[PDB]
Amino acid sequence: RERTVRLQYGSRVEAVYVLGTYLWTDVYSAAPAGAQTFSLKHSEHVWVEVVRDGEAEEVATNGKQRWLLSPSTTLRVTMSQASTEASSDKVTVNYYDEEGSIPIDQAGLFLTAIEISLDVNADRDGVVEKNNPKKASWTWGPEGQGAILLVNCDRETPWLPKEDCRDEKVYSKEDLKDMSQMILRTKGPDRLPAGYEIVLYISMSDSDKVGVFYVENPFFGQRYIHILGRRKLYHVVKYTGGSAELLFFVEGLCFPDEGFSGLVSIHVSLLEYMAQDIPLTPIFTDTVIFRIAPWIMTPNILPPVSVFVCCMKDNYLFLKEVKNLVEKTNCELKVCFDRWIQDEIEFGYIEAPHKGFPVVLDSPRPVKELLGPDFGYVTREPLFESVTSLDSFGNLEVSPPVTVNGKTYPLGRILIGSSFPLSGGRRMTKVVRDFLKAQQVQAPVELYSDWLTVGHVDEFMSFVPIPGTKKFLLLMASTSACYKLFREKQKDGHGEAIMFKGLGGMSSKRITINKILSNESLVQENLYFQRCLDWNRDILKKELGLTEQDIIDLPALFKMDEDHRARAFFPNMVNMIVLDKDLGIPKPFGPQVEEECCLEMHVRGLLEPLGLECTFIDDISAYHKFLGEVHCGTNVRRKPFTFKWWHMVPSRR
Amino acid sequence: RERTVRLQYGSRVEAVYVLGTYLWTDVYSAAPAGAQTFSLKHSEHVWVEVVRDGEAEEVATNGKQRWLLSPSTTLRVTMSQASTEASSDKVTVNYYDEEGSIPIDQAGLFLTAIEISLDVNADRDGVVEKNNPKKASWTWGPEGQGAILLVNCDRETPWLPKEDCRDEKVYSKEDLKDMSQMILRTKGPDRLPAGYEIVLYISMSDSDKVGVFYVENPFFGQRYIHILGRRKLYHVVKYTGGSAELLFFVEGLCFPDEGFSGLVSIHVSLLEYMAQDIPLTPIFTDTVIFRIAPWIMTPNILPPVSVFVCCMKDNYLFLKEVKNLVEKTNCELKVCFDRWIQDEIEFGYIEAPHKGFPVVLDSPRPVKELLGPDFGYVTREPLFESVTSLDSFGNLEVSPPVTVNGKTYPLGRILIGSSFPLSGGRRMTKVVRDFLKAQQVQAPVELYSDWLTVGHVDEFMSFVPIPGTKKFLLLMASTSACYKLFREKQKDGHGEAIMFKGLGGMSSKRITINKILSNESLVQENLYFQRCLDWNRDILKKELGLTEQDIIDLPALFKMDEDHRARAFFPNMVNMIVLDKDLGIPKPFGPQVEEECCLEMHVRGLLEPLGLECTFIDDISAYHKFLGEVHCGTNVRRKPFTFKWWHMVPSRR
Ligand SMILES: [Ca+2]
Ligand SMILES: [Ca+2]
Ligand SMILES: [Ca+2]
Ligand SMILES: [Ca+2]
Ligand SMILES: [Ca+2]
Ligand SMILES: [Ca+2]
Ligand SMILES: [Ca+2]
Ligand SMILES: [Ca+2]
Ligand SMILES: [Ca+2]
Ligand SMILES: [Ca+2]
Repeated sequence: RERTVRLQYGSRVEAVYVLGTYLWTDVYSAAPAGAQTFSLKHSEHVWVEVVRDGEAEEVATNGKQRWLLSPSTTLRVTMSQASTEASSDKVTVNYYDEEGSIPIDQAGLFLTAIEISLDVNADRDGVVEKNNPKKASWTWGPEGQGAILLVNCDRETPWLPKEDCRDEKVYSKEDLKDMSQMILRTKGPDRLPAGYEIVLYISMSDSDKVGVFYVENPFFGQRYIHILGRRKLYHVVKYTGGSAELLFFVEGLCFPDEGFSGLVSIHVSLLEYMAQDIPLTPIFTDTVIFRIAPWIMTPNILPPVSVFVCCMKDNYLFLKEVKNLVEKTNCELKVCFDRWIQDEIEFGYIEAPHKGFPVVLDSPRPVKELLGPDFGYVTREPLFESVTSLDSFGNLEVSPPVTVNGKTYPLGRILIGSSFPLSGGRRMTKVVRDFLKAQQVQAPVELYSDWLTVGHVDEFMSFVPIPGTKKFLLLMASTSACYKLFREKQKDGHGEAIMFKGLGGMSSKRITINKILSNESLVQENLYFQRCLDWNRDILKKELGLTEQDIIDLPALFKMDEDHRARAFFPNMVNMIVLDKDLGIPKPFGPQVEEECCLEMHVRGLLEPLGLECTFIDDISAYHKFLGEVHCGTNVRRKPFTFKWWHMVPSRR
Repeated sequence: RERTVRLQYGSRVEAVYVLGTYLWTDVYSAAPAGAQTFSLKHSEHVWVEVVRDGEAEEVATNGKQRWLLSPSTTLRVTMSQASTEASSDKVTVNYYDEEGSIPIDQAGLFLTAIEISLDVNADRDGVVEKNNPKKASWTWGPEGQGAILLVNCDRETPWLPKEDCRDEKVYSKEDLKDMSQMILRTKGPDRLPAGYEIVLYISMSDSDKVGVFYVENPFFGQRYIHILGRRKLYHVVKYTGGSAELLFFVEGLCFPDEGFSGLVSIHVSLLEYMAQDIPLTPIFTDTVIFRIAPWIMTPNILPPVSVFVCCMKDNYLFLKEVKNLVEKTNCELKVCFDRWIQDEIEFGYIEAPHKGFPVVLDSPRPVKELLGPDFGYVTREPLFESVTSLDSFGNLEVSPPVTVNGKTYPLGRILIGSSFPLSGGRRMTKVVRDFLKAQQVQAPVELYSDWLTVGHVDEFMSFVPIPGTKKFLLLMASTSACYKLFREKQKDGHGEAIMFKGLGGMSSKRITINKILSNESLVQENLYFQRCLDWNRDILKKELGLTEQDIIDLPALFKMDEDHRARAFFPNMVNMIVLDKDLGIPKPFGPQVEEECCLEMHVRGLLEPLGLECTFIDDISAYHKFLGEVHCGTNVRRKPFTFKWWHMVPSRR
């Protein structure tokens, strides 16, 4: 960076020189009228070139050399080391007229060199390198560069209800571990010359996206000063001489969203005092950029950590069977004593090179009771648009990593259910959709859920890993598979086999395979629902790059309501608890053949050959009947992907 | 694209097949209970594969071959040509049980194949190619692809005041020439099968960004039907059999802006009727994308077309000298009988492969009187923020094409004046700044103008081409050059030479070189203004990739007001009319030495050796005095860049 500093006619110029720049210096304007030639002297640590019409020539500390005065003959002035108290750094120019070799005038430039660098960890290793030349840019990918910031959305101490970033204060040094480091490094003499100050600042726009703290250690203990952030746009830095560092800690306050890309900037400037009533002149400015880390969902293929379960205290079979299942694994079971754990919350995570933690997304209106140390919270509330069943998080899921026609999605793709574009049907609120899209690294896909009364993708589809491989299966509800199976059992002499055996509230109904197969309107409804499933099958195959070999169909059956929307006839087996090879599967209560449920045996026959272990879990017996509704919920918290989100290269927006 | 179509148990399935897709067909669900094997027949133009667990085998039209019935044994069905009236396209499956070789049941699939393609000119040659595989994407650069749309902002007929895009109507066939073509191409039999329709549609969001028209030729003359746009989100297409094309014309309604990237989409779907009260199922969907062309500024290096001039009818010297200047060139002179032509308007342009026209940007509040055929209009009005002098377009300029540290800016970079970040000073309104940034291809740079009372970049800087080369110069106002010159003339014995000779309203002042040089406070003010100029010099060198060899300094002088802001002491020569080698330069009225203005002679000495021809133009004599204000204005309308904006690759936003 070249900077203009002119000698001044009949006076001496004093200037601060910032290392990493160089000066071009006009000596002509300061020459007396009628002066012919000039010479120069300079000190040891100042390098001086005389530049004539672009041609540069190095000059000694004291020579006698003279050059013709011309507007096109100038100096280039460079310094490679900061000034100390022992320094006198200067360039002096002598002027001469045509008569005589004694100078008729002198103009000079007295310099104080300092180093100023605002440094961050741009190379993403967790340590703050000195002046990364890429620190002012942010690039995606394995070779990409630039610093990363976490939204500090967890809560360090329980005393306050709100997340850490909702205020301007830091109470606890544990909070600093969530924050990115930024160091202002300087080198120079005991003080800045008269008329200069160093100032850190941010734009008004970024002031609700960040906060920046400095740690002081006064007499009675450590304290945390908020120097940039909400309603503080600048901070005058206290300068210390010699080689010095000021350590700052930076927190993000906001996730990327509609209208906010996630990028924020922080600046430091050296300012020069001109006079009262006149603005200070930025002499030098250094900038760093941060990208705020996106919220990321976890697919069923990722290792389970904790199984969260909600049910009534007296549903004993459910609790017993869920505990049994989890005991086969290394997971924690967490129980709360009705679908809210599935519908109101989605467990995501955030990650930066220095730290990461799980973060809950809260569905639009006691889930804020999950907020705690290294467990974060985020929510979006529609300001205008009304919430529908499609805003519930049974309608929010995510695929395993996929490659679709050469395009890699290393974090998978978010899936949310919707209605056809021209249908006038339900759709998840724009505010939530906009939020998921803005995270960018999960590239969301809309499926068709609005044929279902509740309207959730988890009613019809799920993913499971294939044990001992890197692969996975798509599981789809299928009415055609159910009808095929029941027609086979009927042919085999089982048509009088009864559904829902043991649910006392259903006994008067006596539902049999025969009764199901002879219900003509139910057949037509389910043919239509199969068309709805197949439409989804096609979009999943297209957008996930799946073939028929990647899909397994589980028998399912639905009843139609007055809106021509589907609800489960028997419990939907596809929405299941997936812990690696072990699957909690809702107990279907299907027709008994030889004292085994034919739906259970059929499902085992599909899954077991692949090394999957099935446990059927009964949530409905405590209610004595099944009306299409589920009274329990589970949500599995999983380990984050090994792949770092910042190594992705998302498509241009 | 693979699509799911199942045979139906005990019934025949009729389906439309869209060319470019293929069907995967379940034959198992339709088999009677207890059936063992199946065989198949198919017609001539239907290709059928039996796929067993992923392994595909082609099958004859009539063979006797039988396969085991399995859920994993399916059909793949493909057609390569559209159905005609002579077609019977079908696949029939026979089922058999273990006893006997006579079929016990039959299921079949009757197909009608059609071609549906929504086509645009994605390869940007002006003609609409058939089904460009990249038509649904938009990519920048020489190898980039996707269709381009103009904002149709001009006005075809004078009868209505507003721009063409402000309504839903097309009056004149000339209007269609501004529009991009889109063709829906189809092939098929006399009619679509029962229950199907084809529909064009757009999102609610895009509905204020586009309009789409169809030309009908009824009995009494050509008419224009608006089929998509404001308050019309879909249009049911009238289907014609055989090979058919429907030609549509697409207009943009809005420039890229804050919150609108410029990309819009149009879809066509084949929809299937299910039953009353149930939404129609999209069977097939095809999409095209358009990018709306940005508004682009023209730098002084581009060929002049028309010189627009505003002044009073009696300023005779001005008109005479401007006419003289323009007569040296091929330009039109257009005169309107006070700075509004410079301050209220900026002449830009828009371009698409099929057409381009100039477009005026109107500064925030009779410039709408420029609206006409192939002369467009656009404006931005702050909803809240107050307008200041910095919103005037003397504060809006653009550089010649530059390369800055390996990064090419083939259209140049927009330059607008501002104040220092921490100053609390004036800044151009956000709405206009956001608009310029959103055009993206001119990558705007803010300079420091707020040290000037009026606050415009054109007060201190301009660009000129260097004749006979591809290069250009930056011209900067310089107070140091003026002081050097005056001090030389004083030494030469000219100190009593007077400014403003011949302006009768200034005669009582008797301003001399001596009087100027001995005014101590004026010297200090101008040293400070030179620091303001030099700060700008440094930013221009950095952001335009310029060296000292690219810059010429023109003598200038300012007076300071109560706000510590500068106004011209004598007319600012840097703001000049540039027509290639010929320069209209405001007459400075400087000190006369040997009956020539020493400022004029000095400027000629700088410019003339480069092949530039200087004409000094006097706008102030008609006013008898100079107070720092200019009473005339000029704006030059230029030819667009040869480089196509779509060949640029702007940085990721
Ligand atoms: Ca590092
Ligand atoms: Ca806090
Ligand atoms: Ca925290
Ligand atoms: Ca924490
Ligand atoms: Ca979910
Ligand atoms: Ca073309
Ligand atoms: Ca119109
Ligand atoms: Ca038009
Ligand atoms: Ca036109
Ligand atoms: Ca302008």
